Amino acid sequence: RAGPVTWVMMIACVVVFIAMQILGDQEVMLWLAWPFDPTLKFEFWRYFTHALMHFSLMHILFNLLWWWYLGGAVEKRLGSGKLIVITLISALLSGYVQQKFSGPWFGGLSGVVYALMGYVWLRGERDPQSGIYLQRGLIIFALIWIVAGWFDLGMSMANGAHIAGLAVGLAMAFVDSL
Ligand SMILES: *C(=O)C[C@@H](NC(=O)OCC(C)C)c1ccccc1
Ligand SMILES: [Cl-]
Ligand SMILES: [Cl-]
Ligand SMILES: [Cl-]
Repeated sequence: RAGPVTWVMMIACVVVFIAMQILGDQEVMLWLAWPFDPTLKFEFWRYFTHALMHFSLMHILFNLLWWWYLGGAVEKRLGSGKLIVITLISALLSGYVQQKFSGPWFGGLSGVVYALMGYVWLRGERDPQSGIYLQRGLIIFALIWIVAGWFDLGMSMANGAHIAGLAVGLAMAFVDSL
């Protein structure tokens, strides 16, 4: 079964998605979005909590599916701490890049998922003996979803923020395979 970080993230995303149905998207964004006013710059959960919001069924379904599989594998073979750090860093950097180019109204686990995909892929590529790797079939489906995002075949975050997410995963896999 999915480990505690994999699980709690899934739940938290579900709980937040429910809140968005009941209260509407904007009202939840009011509490969880990246600081959108200087008077909010010190509400520190906001530098992370944007990752918890999703805006359509597809968004959350595909995000949580990749999270469950990639995040769950990383947690199981490499431990909870590893997943936590990949998540915190990719969420911060992809959120940063996203707000820089398009403002603070966005959300979702996509940055985090790009990181995990980059992490699992490069890790297996550079260091089979780790046990971690991204199957050929999954590389293909990952590539297809990356293309969908690149050429807009409607998503919260832009290409840049997804790249920022990927860079974190590649960076960490690179570090680890030394
Ligand atoms: C974030 O990138 C939103 C995408 N997520 C997607 O499925 O990417 C998966 C790749 C493995 C990175 C999305 C998907 C469906 C609907 C909306 C947004
Ligand atoms: Cl499970
Ligand atoms: Cl997105
Ligand atoms: Cl390791």
